[PDB]
Amino acid sequence: SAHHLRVGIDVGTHSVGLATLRVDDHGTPIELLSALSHIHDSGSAVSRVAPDPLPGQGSFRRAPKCDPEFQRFRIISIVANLRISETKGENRPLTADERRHVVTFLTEDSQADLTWVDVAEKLGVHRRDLRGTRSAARPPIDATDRIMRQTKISSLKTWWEEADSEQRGAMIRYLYEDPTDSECAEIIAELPEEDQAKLDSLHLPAGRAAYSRESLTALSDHMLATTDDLHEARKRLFGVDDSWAPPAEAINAPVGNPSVDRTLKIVGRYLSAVESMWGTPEVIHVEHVRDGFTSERMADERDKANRRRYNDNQEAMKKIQRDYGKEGYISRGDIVRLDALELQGCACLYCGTTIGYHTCQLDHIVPQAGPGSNNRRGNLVAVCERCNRSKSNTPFAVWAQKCGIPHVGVKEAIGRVRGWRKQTPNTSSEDLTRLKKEVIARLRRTQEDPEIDERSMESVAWMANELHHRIAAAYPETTVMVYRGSITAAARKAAGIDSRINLIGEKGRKDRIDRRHHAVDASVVALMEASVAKTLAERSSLRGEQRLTGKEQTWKQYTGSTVGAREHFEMWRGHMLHLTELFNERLAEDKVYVTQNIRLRLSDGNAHTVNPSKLVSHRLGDGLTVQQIDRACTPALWCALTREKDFDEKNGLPAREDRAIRVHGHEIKSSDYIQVFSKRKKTDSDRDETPFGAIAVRGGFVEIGPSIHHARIYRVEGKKPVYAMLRVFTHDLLSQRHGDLFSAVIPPQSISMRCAEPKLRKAITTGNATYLGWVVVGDELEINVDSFTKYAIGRFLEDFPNTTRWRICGYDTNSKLTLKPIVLAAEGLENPSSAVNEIVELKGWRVAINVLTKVHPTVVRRDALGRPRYSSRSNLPTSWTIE
Ligand SMILES: [Mg+2]
Ligand SMILES: [Mg+2]
Ligand SMILES: [Mn+2]
Ligand SMILES: [Mn+2]
Ligand SMILES: [Zn+2]
Repeated sequence: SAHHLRVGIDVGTHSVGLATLRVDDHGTPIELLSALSHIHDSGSAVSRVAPDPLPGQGSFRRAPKCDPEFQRFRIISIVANLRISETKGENRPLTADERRHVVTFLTEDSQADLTWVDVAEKLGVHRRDLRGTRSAARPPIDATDRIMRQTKISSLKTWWEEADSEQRGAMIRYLYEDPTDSECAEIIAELPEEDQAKLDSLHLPAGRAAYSRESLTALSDHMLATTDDLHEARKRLFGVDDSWAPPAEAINAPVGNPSVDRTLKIVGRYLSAVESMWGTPEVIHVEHVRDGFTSERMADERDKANRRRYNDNQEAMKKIQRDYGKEGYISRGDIVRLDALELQGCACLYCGTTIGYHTCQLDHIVPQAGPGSNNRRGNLVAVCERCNRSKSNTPFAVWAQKCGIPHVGVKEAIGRVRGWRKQTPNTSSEDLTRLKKEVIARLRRTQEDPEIDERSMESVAWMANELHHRIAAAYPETTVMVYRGSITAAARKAAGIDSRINLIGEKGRKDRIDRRHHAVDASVVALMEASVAKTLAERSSLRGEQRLTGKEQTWKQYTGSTVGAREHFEMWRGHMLHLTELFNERLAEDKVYVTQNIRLRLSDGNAHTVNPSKLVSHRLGDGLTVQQIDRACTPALWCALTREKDFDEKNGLPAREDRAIRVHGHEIKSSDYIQVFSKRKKTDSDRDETPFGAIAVRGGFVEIGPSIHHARIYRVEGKKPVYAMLRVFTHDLLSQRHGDLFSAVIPPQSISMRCAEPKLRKAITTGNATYLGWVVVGDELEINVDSFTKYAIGRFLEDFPNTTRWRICGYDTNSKLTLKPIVLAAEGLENPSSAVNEIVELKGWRVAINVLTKVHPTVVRRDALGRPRYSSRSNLPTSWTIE
């Protein structure tokens, strides 16, 4: 019996923090059931898409959500839920005409950021007269269209700007799944090569719709012509009944985006495990990543762009410092006022009078109901003292209607805004155009911005909505929130717990070095309440205001405007404190896990082509050395050479002129030439060159270096017991793909054996090697590192002692494993050593298998919750100690 389970999921670009919390009836955290960081491991085809499940439509393929027709359908169906109250008792739906005007309005600009107050103003009603508003907290947009207009791919964006609906839809369908039309890729091939290269970085809205384009269009057209919502429209158009409902995609249904997809697998599996183990969660909270899990490369692009941002803003602060002799702290208000003055040409936007840096004041065009204001650049203007004093907390249009001040009006103000020009080198006309559009829009506004609520912190990113949809579908008795990525750091600061967590590192650099911080973030998000989300968002808004004034900030004192709000907030701070207690407790138990999936399937995967290296020819009659023989171009050749009666394990094949072997039927004589793999200049000698992983292909050979599936750990029996390993190449398992990979036979003529340690080869051929168990890259080793005080590793342990948990990152040689610390994140190293940087960041800890096994480390295998797995009935990989 469990009262309340709260699950928290902290989405990252390379990780997913996962936490499960138990709280009492009052919300006090009583037990941290789970806390881990899951690190990511970096026509006869399509359509294989499910058909439309609506009756009569089953011959049509379900449309992807990025299809313009789906975006349109989604907007329309959301608008078809909107209601208008003309009388305090009853609420009527929007008429067809109103619906058309609204949908037109919402699709004018996919890039416009609107609230429902905007829609209420378009409709000609008060905001409070508008109902039926995840339930869309904000108005919908054509996400696909916004993406196409924001892409950095010039030519594509241009083409998309240049019309039209049919062409747009066709192109999206082309880019997403269907190569046809023939119009594309002529349009695509016409595009510059650099852009055509960039094309794979384009991330259309993910998801598969429940219906086909045909049905989407039908339902849309219908809902736009009537007062029916989606339910009714389905009944009337298709005949289905009240109970009819389309299935939703599973959480882990692939969307074609690597990081997103592994995130989805992690989330789905975790939630399954949680519900199975402890029961159905009361709450599932998610902190989305903003921004964003489009890629790691695109994320690094956003990071570089953020560098650019930071530096140019810093340059702005410097400019104010040298231009105005500004002393000390330079507010966002000083910066904005200056920018506005330059833009408005030193004139009040409201009345036109001349202003300067001393005389001008900054105003919010539209006031915001309740605490705080909307602090967007587009809601800020430079104003004279008189206009600002007169306007007060009133919207500009309302104020201007009866201010009776000369040259003050919406028309005059918009006229001024249209006159704005760049005034800066290499500044985008795009951003300026957006800015002018926004300003004019707000100049027309006759209603306040809406008060901040519990949804102000909700993420509006497409993938956030899709994730919400999926989890809520999979857990229909559970409330689901997907917040914006800024909420955990806000929460931690506001509760004052950011320095109380016993994580590795010091409080508190920018980036964190302990990978367990994701588990913290998850725990925190699971604890989030509506009232607290509201309060936090308000505190941020206030902070923005006071930052625009430049004066002393008081927002930290704000913990709610009502009594219940402040009660909730204080209570919550108590809960955060308890959660800190629980987390540190669990950290002491070493039960805040750091996990990573291990790869057990064969590489898909080796189909890619490399430039074939030249094979070297040797006259068979001149004899061969063991090294030359071991690099024979085919295993059958190797067999032929080692089968020879005068073959010597040390001296290879002696020179003979009467030699004759048979390789796959063909006869090879002393005067004939056999081929071997070589990485030496052919003008050199390969008599002593040792064998390396390679396969023969058309025109020579290729190296299968990294392409290793697993390593089998053998104990060569002593005397002096000697541990060794066999790196099994993916190539050597293909024939037995459909079987047990870890028990499949690896013959002596295999390239794997031939590339193994000679001692191990000999041990295996003579039944002197004992199979201990297998490992793969990604596997976790628990190691006693007391005996390692020498070299780079020891110097690393001087700074990070008792670092016992390591991950296999590759096989350095045929006898050396490459390890890196699991709990530590390279992205949080502040001026490290050379040893620390070598172990963590660069080469890693490269350690001989014998040396490593001497301390008897343990291969650790973990389940869906991160817990060590020692036995399994499902024949899943279990943990084992290397003895
Ligand atoms: Mg004002
Ligand atoms: Mg306000
Ligand atoms: Mn986060
Ligand atoms: Mn995180
Ligand atoms: Zn003025």
